[PDB]
Amino acid sequence: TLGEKWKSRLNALGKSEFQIYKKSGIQEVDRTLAKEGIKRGETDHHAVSRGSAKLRWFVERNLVTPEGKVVDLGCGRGGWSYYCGGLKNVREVKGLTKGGPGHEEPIPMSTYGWNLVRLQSGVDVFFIPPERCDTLLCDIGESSPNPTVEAGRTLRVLNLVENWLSNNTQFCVKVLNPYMSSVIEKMEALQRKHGGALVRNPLSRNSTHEMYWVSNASGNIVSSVNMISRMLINRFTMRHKKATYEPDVDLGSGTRN
Ligand SMILES: Nc1nc2c(ncn2[C@@H]2O[C@H](COP(=O)(O)OP(=O)(O)OP(=O)(O)OC[C@H]3O[C@@H](n4cnc5c(N)ncnc54)[C@H](O)[C@@H]3O)[C@@H](O)[C@H]2O)c(=O)[nH]1
Ligand SMILES: Nc1ncnc2c1ncn2[C@@H]1O[C@H](CSCC[C@H](N)C(=O)O)[C@@H](O)[C@H]1O
Repeated sequence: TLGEKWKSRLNALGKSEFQIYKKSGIQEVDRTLAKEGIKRGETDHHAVSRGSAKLRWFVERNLVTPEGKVVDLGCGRGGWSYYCGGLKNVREVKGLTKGGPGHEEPIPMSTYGWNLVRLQSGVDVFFIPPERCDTLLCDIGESSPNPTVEAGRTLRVLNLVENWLSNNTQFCVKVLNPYMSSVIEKMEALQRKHGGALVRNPLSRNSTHEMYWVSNASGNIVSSVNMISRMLINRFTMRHKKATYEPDVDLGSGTRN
């Protein structure tokens, strides 16, 4: 596959060359003031991570429409959860994450709809019984310099979320490594069963081939993955290039009824 060629070439990059490549021609969120505020103890207004902006991209394009009971698998600090908490048709958000030493803890916030949002750490999501939900979010996948390792990890995530999906559930699931043959095969089957397609978020860094399986989209799996491999290869050739920034999400404040 093209992605394997990309991955091989990425792994051959020198340290400085890699850091440069990672950010070339990508989108970034202006996070400085929000982070400074969070550290100050401020709980209104702020996204807890750059993950809120990342989910906003899919949502404002209608590729996923969170509504009702939202489950957020691998919530971390709660960026996706808090974001979803403020959305018109959302009634409940449950976010679950590892946390603990070495991993990001949920951050208590008072952004708009926070009372709708419950976050628990100390949770391995692979061992919890699926619950009924109207939207399933998952942002899980640990990168590896070996794409076969990433394939194994992606398949586990895919079989994970397959257990939480019913007939007309909204969804946005990170596909850590969408280009490996075993993952293509699984995604093809999952698309027959549940529709949606793989979409590339321009806030993703060049060092990752991640695409997101979103419910409200169409597209041949192979072609959509290949298009991104090509793009990522093309980006090796950019010289003295850097990210373009955008303002952060304002998540407001106060409770919802
Ligand atoms: N040529 C390079 N490639 C790198 C480097 N760091 C990461 N990568 C590649 O990007 C991929 C995404 O990296 P990400 O930004 O998600 O960082 P992670 O730490 O989660 O990736 P891991 O694969 O878990 O790597 C862990 C660490 O291992 C080191 N690493 C990983 N791959 C390399 C390579 N190839 N060469 C030198 N050093 C490497 C580097 O310090 C990483 O921080 C990764 O799988 C590698 O294929 C790097 O420093 N040089
Ligand atoms: N098996 C597992 N169970 C629960 N959490 C997991 C997990 N494997 C990885 N994770 C967690 O999932 C998180 C993904 S971080 C995702 C960012 C988040 N969407 C945001 O907006 O802030 C990581 O913090 C990691 O610790």
